[PDB]
Amino acid sequence: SGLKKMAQPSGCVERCVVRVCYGSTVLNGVWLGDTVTCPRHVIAPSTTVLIDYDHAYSTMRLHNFSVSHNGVFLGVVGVTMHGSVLRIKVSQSNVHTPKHVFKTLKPGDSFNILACYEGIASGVFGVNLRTNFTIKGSFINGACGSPGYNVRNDGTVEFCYLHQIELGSGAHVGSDFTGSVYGNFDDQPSLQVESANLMLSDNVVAFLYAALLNGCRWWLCSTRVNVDGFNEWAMANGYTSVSSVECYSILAAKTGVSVEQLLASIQHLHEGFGGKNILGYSSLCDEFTLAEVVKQMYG
Amino acid sequence: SGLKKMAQPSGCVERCVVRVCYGSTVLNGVWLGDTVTCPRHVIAPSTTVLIDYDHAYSTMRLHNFSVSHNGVFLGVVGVTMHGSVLRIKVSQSNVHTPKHVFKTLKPGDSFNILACYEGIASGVFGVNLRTNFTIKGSFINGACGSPGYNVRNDGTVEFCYLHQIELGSGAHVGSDFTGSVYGNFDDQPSLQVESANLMLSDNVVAFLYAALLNGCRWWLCSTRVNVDGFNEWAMANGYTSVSSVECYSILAAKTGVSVEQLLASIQHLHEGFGGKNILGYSSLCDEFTLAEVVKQMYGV
Amino acid sequence: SGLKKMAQPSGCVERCVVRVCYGSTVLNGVWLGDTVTCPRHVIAPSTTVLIDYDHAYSTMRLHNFSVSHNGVFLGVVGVTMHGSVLRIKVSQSNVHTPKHVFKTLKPGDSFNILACYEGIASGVFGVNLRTNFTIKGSFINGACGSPGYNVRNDGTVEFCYLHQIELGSGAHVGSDFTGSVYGNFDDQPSLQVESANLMLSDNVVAFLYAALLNGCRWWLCSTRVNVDGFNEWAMANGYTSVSSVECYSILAAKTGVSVEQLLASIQHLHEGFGGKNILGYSSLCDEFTLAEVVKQMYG
Amino acid sequence: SGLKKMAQPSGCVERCVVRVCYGSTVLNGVWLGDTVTCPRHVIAPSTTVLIDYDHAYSTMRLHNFSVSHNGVFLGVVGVTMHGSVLRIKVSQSNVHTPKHVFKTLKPGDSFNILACYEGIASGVFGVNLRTNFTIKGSFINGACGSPGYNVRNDGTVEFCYLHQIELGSGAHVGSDFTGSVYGNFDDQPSLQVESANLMLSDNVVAFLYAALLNGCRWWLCSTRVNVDGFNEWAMANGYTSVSSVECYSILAAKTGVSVEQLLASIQHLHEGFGGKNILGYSSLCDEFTLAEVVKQMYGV
Amino acid sequence: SGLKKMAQPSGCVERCVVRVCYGSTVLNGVWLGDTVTCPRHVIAPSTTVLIDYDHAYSTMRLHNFSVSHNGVFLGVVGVTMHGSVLRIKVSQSNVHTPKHVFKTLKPGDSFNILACYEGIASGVFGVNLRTNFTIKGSFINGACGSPGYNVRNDGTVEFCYLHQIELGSGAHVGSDFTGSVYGNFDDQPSLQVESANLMLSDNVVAFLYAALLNGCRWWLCSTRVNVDGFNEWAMANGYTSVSSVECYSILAAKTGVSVEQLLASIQHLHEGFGGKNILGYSSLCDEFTLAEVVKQMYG
Amino acid sequence: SGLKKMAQPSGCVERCVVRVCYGSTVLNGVWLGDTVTCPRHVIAPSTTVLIDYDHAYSTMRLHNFSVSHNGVFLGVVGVTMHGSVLRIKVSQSNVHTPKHVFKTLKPGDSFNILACYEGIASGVFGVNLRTNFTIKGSFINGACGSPGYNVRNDGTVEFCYLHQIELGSGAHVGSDFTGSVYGNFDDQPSLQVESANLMLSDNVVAFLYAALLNGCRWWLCSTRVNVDGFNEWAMANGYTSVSSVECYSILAAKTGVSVEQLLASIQHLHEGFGGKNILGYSSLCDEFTLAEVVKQMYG
Ligand SMILES: *[C@](O)(C(=O)NCc1ccccc1)[C@H](C[C@@H]1CCNC1=O)NC(=O)OC(C)(C)C
Ligand SMILES: *[C@](O)(C(=O)NCc1ccccc1)[C@H](C[C@@H]1CCNC1=O)NC(=O)OC(C)(C)C
Ligand SMILES: *[C@](O)(C(=O)NCc1ccccc1)[C@H](C[C@@H]1CCNC1=O)NC(=O)OC(C)(C)C
Ligand SMILES: *[C@](O)(C(=O)NCc1ccccc1)[C@H](C[C@@H]1CCNC1=O)NC(=O)OC(C)(C)C
Ligand SMILES: *[C@](O)(C(=O)NCc1ccccc1)[C@H](C[C@@H]1CCNC1=O)NC(=O)OC(C)(C)C
Ligand SMILES: *[C@](O)(C(=O)NCc1ccccc1)[C@H](C[C@@H]1CCNC1=O)NC(=O)OC(C)(C)C
Repeated sequence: SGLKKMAQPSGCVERCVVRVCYGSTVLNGVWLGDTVTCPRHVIAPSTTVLIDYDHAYSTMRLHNFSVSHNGVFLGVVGVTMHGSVLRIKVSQSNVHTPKHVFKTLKPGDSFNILACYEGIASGVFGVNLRTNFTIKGSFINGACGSPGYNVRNDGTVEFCYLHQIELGSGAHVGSDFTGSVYGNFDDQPSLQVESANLMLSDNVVAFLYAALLNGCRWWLCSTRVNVDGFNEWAMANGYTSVSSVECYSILAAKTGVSVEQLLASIQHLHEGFGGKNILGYSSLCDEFTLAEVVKQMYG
Repeated sequence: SGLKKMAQPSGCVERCVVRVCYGSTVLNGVWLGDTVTCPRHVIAPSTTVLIDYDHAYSTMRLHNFSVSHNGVFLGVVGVTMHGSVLRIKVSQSNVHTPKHVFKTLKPGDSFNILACYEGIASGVFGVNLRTNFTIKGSFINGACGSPGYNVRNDGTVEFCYLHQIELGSGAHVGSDFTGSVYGNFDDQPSLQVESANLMLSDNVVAFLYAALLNGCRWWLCSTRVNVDGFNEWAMANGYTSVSSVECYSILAAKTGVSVEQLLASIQHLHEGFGGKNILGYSSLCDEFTLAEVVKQMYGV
Repeated sequence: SGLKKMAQPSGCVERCVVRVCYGSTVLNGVWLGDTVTCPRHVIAPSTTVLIDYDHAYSTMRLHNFSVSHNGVFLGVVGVTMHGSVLRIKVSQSNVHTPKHVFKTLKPGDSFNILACYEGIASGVFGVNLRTNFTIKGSFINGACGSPGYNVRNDGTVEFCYLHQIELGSGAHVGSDFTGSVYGNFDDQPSLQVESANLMLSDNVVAFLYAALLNGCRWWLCSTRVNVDGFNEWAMANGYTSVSSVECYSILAAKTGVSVEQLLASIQHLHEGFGGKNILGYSSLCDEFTLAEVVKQMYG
Repeated sequence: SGLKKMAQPSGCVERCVVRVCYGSTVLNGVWLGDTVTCPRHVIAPSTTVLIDYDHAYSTMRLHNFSVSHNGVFLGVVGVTMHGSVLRIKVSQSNVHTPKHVFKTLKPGDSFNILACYEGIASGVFGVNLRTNFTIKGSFINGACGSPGYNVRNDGTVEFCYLHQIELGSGAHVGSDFTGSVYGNFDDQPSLQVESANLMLSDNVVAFLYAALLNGCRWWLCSTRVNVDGFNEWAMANGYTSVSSVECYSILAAKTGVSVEQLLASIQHLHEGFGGKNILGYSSLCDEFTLAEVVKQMYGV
Repeated sequence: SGLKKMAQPSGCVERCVVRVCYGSTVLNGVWLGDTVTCPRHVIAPSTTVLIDYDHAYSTMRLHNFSVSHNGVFLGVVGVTMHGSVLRIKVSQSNVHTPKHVFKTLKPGDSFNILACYEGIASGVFGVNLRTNFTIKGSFINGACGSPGYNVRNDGTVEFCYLHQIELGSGAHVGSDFTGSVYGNFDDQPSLQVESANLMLSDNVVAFLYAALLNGCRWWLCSTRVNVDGFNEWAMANGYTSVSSVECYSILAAKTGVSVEQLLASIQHLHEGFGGKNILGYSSLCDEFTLAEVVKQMYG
Repeated sequence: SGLKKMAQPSGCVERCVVRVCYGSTVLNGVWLGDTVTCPRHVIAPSTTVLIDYDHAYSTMRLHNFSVSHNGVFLGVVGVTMHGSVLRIKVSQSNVHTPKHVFKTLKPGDSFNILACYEGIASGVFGVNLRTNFTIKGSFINGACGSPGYNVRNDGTVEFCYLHQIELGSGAHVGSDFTGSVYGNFDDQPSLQVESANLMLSDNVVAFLYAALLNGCRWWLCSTRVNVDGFNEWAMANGYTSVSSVECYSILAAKTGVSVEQLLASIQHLHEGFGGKNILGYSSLCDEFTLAEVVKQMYG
């Protein structure tokens, strides 16, 4: 038993992480086959003033790149630019390239971040793409290029994020591997401001089912609210809508509690726990998806 | 910026994980050199009734073991018993053995757990050894033998935990690699009970410093309390003592806030946050050590 | 066990109730010694238009009064006017006059109303003087003059109310037996408007102690709030201040719960019960005083 | 205007209350003519273990009774036992005996309780006989024998209840004056259990009419449900059936709202009031009968 | 020290008991999630004549059910029939539902009965399922539906019995939660007769070990008998076979007495104690399992 | 039918048990309101040598206590000493505190023990206080502080025992909640020895009535002995006196057998059963009170 926000194992991805240097700027990239993807601001002349990327790419020279994996140098043969990333073609193919795919995340998807500095993984953690297209991570100077990923049941890695920016709020933004920045933020120093985050209602429901199944039941109200009424309340109170109730049928059956009862319980619990807790959390938790709760409780 | 509970990368440890089967019991072990360490209850005839380990070891037959790494079988040469673990000698040396050490944790030490099932890592997360010698993890049937570890700045892996049991409370207990069970729990089905979980005051201080440095400062009260007064309060309110204030001198200097101000702020915040939060946490957080906060805020 | 809003027994007061008629207006009065007290608007010429009481009293004639007790006529000898009541001197002294006193209620005092029509008691109920100097009763045309009372432990009746008016809101106002109208309302048809009622915090505390002592404990929060903080919250949320915590020391000792914990629990519970109940009440109850809870639980 | 749960005046009944003592057991009785009715467990040797009433009556001695009214002793002449009560014949006839009748209540009937201790009335309150033959009163040790009553329009007192016990739930049970216990509970210490308390739908309808007539109308939905559909819903949701709609014709006419609209409104309101209230009640109220609402709104 | 037949604590089960009424028949049921399990004879038209259950279920009407807990209504949505039980789907989910599973007992398993009347727990005691598929309990009219259970170390309740009948011998029979009656007895008034009970030899061995460990050793013979010989004797003398001697290894080691010596001692003690006793018992005791003895001596 | 030694259900008590640690000594305590009662030997420096309790209490330091429930901290505010118990005033009030009272048992009273270890209930069983002020329980190291209790019909818990010691005989002694040790034993390691137990004659009579009512009548003699004669015999043969015959009136009436016949039957049965049994017991049983037999036969 227990519920803990965890990352999927990082080995297959650590083998793809490299150090990318242009001039005196250092950040990370990801080496899959004979291509290294990294953020394009590695060739920026400054990163404090507004950047003409067209100019920086046109005047870029290959002899200024140095790309290495655990100190072993890779030979750069060429570079193309795709939105906010570079694809650096190199001589050597990564023999530890895992079976993989590129995937673009949607709000509410969970994934894993491998935080890297100078080409070396430092830390690994699970996170959710928020409704405002940011994440709440922990990154300092040098982290750009840290990858995000999921690993499917068949062993296939979905590469889905590369760290790009920290907004003024402290919230974090990346791009996918096509170079689209999540939420169309700009990979520029700017005064951009994210929308206010919405609590992910589907996760909050999953979490309350997990609480029931771990014998924590004090918070359960005996009121019912239907989907359309919860969704109206949600808009007013900083919560997403809830997805089809059929998703939860296995857990509804195992607990004998319907989604509608949990929705009403959320409405009440939003006002405060009154000093009590739920699986140790002193307020509602949207950190875990349905899939994560099910995987952690049952495999 | 930001503060997030992370694990150290798991690759060097995933290469040491194996599936250990005895009879029809399956769990995990850790393959370093030509030795696989695993929990000794893999040879128990039943995990429901009290176990005679002497009898289980005396009647043990090697031909009942099967040990594999990513489906490749390993040849079992012999087995010794050390407290709550077995050391299974095998023919093949793990060529991916990292440079390593065995280390025994102390309350308040942070470490990483690689949760495993059937010899295959499933997830990885950071955790703290609590005052009562347990951790709060997430483990289900099959997790026994999941390792815990730290990686030093030089690349050296400290192997420090092997998962052994879940207490009736839900709290988790392991052994070190010498087979000592943390907190002297028993690797037996029983009704054994942990002592009280105390909030780790050193971590709470670290965390509030992290909050200040991420511009979260609403909670800061303008009272001071000294160490000895906080420590007396702590005993009565479910908190450890705090270690010498000069530990925090770098962060005191960078924020302009003294530990004594934070201690007072803890006393206030103990009563509840009201509606508000600190780095998203709706109550005080003892999940981060000083070292972790420093590493996440500044590096090295 | 149980907690029920009750009245003190009405016999000693029913023996003092009389029918007072002037002209064609009938209402009730209270016969103590050789005096009957009743509301002065019994001599009003209309009660729909504004009343000159000075004129109505000056032109009043004794031969227009008829005063009776269970159909037995009383001889009227004279009438004086004191604020909003008349004191009608009669020949016969009420031989069933109980030992009594006049007392003026303060907000938060509980008392009993004997609702009367044509000199005859119809109903009896307990009520509280609210912070806005009204009560919430049930009275129709004819009820004026219904008395309110308390009975002390020694058998002494405190006469403390005589029904006078229903405000536009439906809230009820009376006078004491000196003729002062509670809250200085006017005994006239008017557009007067009471202040908004404050929930009586002292009673809410008493009630939660009663809930603890009847084994109802689900609502108890493990937060504490001190007096001064509760009092600030109260002002903002429609509640009185709380009186000295020492009042509750017996019940604090018997339950092991301090007032401060109950104050915090009130703050939480104000937001809604979430479909649960406390001694059958689906929201906080200020209907019972400390004295009433103690008397009903222990004698 | 307004609606408040009231008792009928208690004077004519207070004059019939007496203190009944047998041995060292004290409770209340009711003195009508030359007979005092009281609960038969006054002669029980112990209220802790199962009671042999046959034995207690056979070994009873008259000289152990003492009966008084406001401290004036009454002479005990004899005692018979009728179900769960005694009829104690006394020398003096109660000169304040009101004109009266004995009546047995049915579920849903309202009545009044005069709570008494040691022969002295302490409080008075209105109450309803529930579907499970209990009431919710407030009684402590010494209340047994407290009477319940109604007073007809002609002045005739119906004596209908004598308090006998508190069940483990806290619910209260009495007998009528013939000694039948309501709901056939036993006047024995036991673990006996009431059936489910059902909301009295007729009263709930009355109450909503009262709300409309006091200008409280926010809750009124513009759906209709007929009797047979409401009655099916009721069974599933903890409500009685509703009696024929024409009972409410006067109030339907005065408000312009039909019963069917109220039935639908009940179905909606069952789900919760939200923040709001109805005549101050934060949930549906079945405390008032049709007759009570009519009497409080219009008289006679 | 000492040895006493105990029950596992009953709190987690107590709050799952409810009162189930059909017509004028009242018994108990068990409320887990939004389902109440109870014996199907609650819908029997008469407990004196043979019952056509198929007919009684087909003609059953929902409006005849009344389900409550301590006077609180619980609404019936539907009913299915599974062997000798009904599953009553109900409106509210039991908020005190423990983590649980259903398990079917085997002869020799110990468990706990929570004896209940009208939905209320009265008593709790440990008991063994006998070789003849009965138990020896204490149940009177109203006990039907009393549950039996075990509690695992993690707090998980195994629900394993529901009381169904008393045979003409006074022996007691229940079903599991699937509706299978233990021993295929019939949930009908009948003249069915259980096989003769066999003494549980494994428990008798455990009991003698407990006696040794409590310093009671007067009975110990210097005979040895092996498993195969004891098992042959057992058949002839009203005893089960004995399990492997290895089961007893901890206790054999701690006492220095082998199973084989205890088996012989059973054969001798079978003939009578000669007025002496063992832990106060005047004849051999099969009430305690090995697990119980081990838990009580070492825990 | 049947007769089985039962415990009253343990839920209301279970949630009052806590783990109390001083130094390295761990035992149980009972948490009611904001007070934890536990045996004072938790502060003993050594359980092998004579203990100066006055000194141990005077030198006791609060910082050495650690009080928890299932790992949840509970803070110590202060400690007083009352006979053989400590009253530990604590920071939190037990929200699961039942309605309760303290009661001191008399010899022959039945009650329930909730056997506990490290703050956790393990077992529950019914037991009698013997004439020698001991009980025969089953307790090992760690059981100290296990509570004993009775539950009245209204749900009110009578707390009446706290486990303190095991005598050299194996017999068990506790204190009440005031700190008086039953029988004035000492809460010290010692060579104290209980008086010889007297068979509880009142219970033996109850037991024979239960046997009659379960159709077991082979033992019934056609001798009568009156109270005074039985009482004289009892003194000589290890039995208490018997109470008034009137106590048994219900059961005398239902069986048609008088107490006097049972008293004689006890005198005969004292000599041995001759290989027969009564409700399965091979000798006379004083385990059940009259109240228990009546509850189990009629309820
Ligand atoms: C990022 O570009 C980065 O990590 N760059 C390498 C680097 C090396 C030394 C010193 C500074 C930067 C950077 C990461 C941010 C900064 C702090 N936390 C973060 O997540 N992004 C960045 O600078 O964004 C723009 C678009 C302004 C270049
Ligand atoms: C542990 O031994 C384990 O994971 N065993 C393998 C297994 C496989 C299938 C079914 C059951 C067990 C176990 C881990 C627990 C279970 C729930 N969460 C955990 O952390 N511990 C365990 O069984 O230990 C003792 C000492 C009781 C054998
Ligand atoms: C009140 O004066 C009263 O009861 N008067 C006698 C009466 C007889 C017949 C018809 C009307 C009145 C009256 C009571 C009010 C009205 C309804 N509910 C009440 O509480 N008060 C009253 O009229 O107030 C003023 C000051 C306007 C006279
Ligand atoms: C009731 O008999 C009673 O009031 N008895 C007098 C008394 C005096 C002192 C101490 C105890 C009892 C009693 C009333 C109950 C108690 C709590 N609330 C009530 O309504 N009922 C009662 O005892 O009935 C039986 C049948 C058990 C004797
Ligand atoms: C069981 O049906 C029961 O408890 N029923 C409630 C009941 C009892 C009497 C009259 C109406 C309703 C009952 C339990 C038995 C009775 C005596 N001791 C027991 O264990 N079962 C029962 O009578 O069995 C059949 C199958 C015949 C209905
Ligand atoms: C009781 O003190 C106890 O349970 N203590 C916890 C403990 C046990 C052993 C070592 C350290 C701490 C104990 C209960 C006895 C022991 C065996 N069976 C029992 O009932 N009491 C005890 O040992 O008594 C004295 C008064 C000598 C301390």
